[PDB]
Amino acid sequence: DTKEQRILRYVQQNAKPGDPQSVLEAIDTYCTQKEWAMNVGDAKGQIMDAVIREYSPSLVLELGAYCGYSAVRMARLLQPGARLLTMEINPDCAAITQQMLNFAGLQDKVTILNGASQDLIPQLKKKYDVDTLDMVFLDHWKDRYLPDTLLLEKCGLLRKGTVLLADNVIVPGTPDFLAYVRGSSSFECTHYSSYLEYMKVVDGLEKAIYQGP
Ligand SMILES: Nc1ncnc2c1ncn2[C@@H]1O[C@H](CSCC[C@H](N)C(=O)O)[C@@H](O)[C@H]1O
Ligand SMILES: O=c1[nH]cnc2c(O)cc(-c3ccc(F)cc3)c(-c3ccc(F)cc3)c12
Ligand SMILES: [Cl-]
Ligand SMILES: [Mg+2]
Repeated sequence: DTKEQRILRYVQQNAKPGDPQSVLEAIDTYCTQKEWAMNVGDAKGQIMDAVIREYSPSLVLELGAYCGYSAVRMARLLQPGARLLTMEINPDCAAITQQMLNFAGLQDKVTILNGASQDLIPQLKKKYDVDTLDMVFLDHWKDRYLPDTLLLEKCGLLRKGTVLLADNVIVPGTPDFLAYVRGSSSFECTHYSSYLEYMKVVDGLEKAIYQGP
């Protein structure tokens, strides 16, 4: 088995079905005590929770699902009827994520899409019936942050006030994306310093609020 399967089995055996908080706690315990993994983690996850609660988004897009940690974290705070779409290129991870969300009781709130973000984003409107997005969580691969931001704009998926929240802008770092949003009048940007998941290493999140064309 893989590390990702081990994390899923740990949750299934150490959390309560239907209890998203217990799922997060189990993942964080496994990843602290047994095997590190690239979940957003609790430190940065607390900042994400504060953002989600501020904005109460009705439609969230996540780029990069992995094992479902961030999807559980965000979906547990959504209001009735609000929805998360998450894109994941790795089919094994997509299957873990679906199972993780089912265990957590959040499957009615989330649609896990299996493919590359750059291929799926242009299909959101016609195929997935999206008008505009309220929030985007960027957490897939550093070199895709800038091109997929520009693609979201091209496709008419951002509106005035859409919140982009980007992980890992310090480690590994996303210098092109940061330079771009911080220099563009189309974004209002805030940096939230924190720590790399499970590590005493500085990292951070960037919030970039779209201001229209
Ligand atoms: N272009 C792309 N489109 C979709 N998923 C991608 C991608 N490039 C990488 N990924 C996926 O992005 C994930 C990064 S890890 C995601 C962690 C998750 N947000 C959490 O915090 O729990 C991996 O599972 C990887 O397969
Ligand atoms: O790619 C990532 N996507 C989404 N979130 C990630 C994250 O939160 C952390 C890391 C990360 C891994 C190892 C490390 F020492 C420091 C940071 C990565 C990542 C970076 C470079 C890599 F080569 C492979 C993984 C990702
Ligand atoms: Cl952490
Ligand atoms: Mg990350």
